Amino acid sequence: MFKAVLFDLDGVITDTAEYHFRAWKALAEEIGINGVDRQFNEQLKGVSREDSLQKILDLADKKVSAEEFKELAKRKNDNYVKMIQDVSPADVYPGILQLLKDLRSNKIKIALASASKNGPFLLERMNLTGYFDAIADPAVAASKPAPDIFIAAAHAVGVAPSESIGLEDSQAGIQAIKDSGALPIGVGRPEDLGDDIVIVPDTSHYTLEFLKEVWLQKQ
Ligand SMILES: O=P(O)(O)O[C@H]1O[C@H](CO)[C@H](O)[C@H](O)[C@H]1O
Ligand SMILES: [Mg+2]
Repeated sequence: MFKAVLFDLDGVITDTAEYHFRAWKALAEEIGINGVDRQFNEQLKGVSREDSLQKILDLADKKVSAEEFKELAKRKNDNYVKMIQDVSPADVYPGILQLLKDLRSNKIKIALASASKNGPFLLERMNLTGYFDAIADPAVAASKPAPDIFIAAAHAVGVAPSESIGLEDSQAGIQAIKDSGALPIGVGRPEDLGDDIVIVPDTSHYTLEFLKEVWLQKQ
């Protein structure tokens, strides 16, 4: 009965949240900020580029000019873009490709609900572009935890958020799905994502049949 699945990209479709963390940590360290560790990174996962830089600057109460802000965000993006040039279809997380094929087979809409402006490039690297019905443009969207990206993804495929399931690996993204009206299914540790939603240990658990059951049970 759900008519759409709204996929986050980084950390759900492939291991790209890890490279974003590495590049942000590298950027932070260059400007003398050392607090970007894996614990702090849980607050940055799924957050847009500019909002992530601001969260990093805030950690140390540092202020930069509008021109230095743009230079810093660009430097980090340049590093990250270099890091992902070799991303291949072998990097698609287990179960994701089969889920995309089964959702297609059952006429269920597929949308990307990513904050990443590098999303289209990554889907191309992974030969996944053709499995997506729409990509919610991040460029008309407020950063997660705001529900904006998930609301935009659902409507990009002509479905209401209430008729959709959202898949996420981050604290900000889970909250975004929750406020969108869509049903969240997290992937990761219960210590990071919480105990109130349905959570799976790895993406191999994201099957069409599991998604149908979670949906049957929300009722
Ligand atoms: O727009 P990007 O720089 O490609 O991606 C932006 O959003 C993604 C969402 O996973 C990450 O939070 C990344 O650190 C951030 O910079
Ligand atoms: Mg993510």
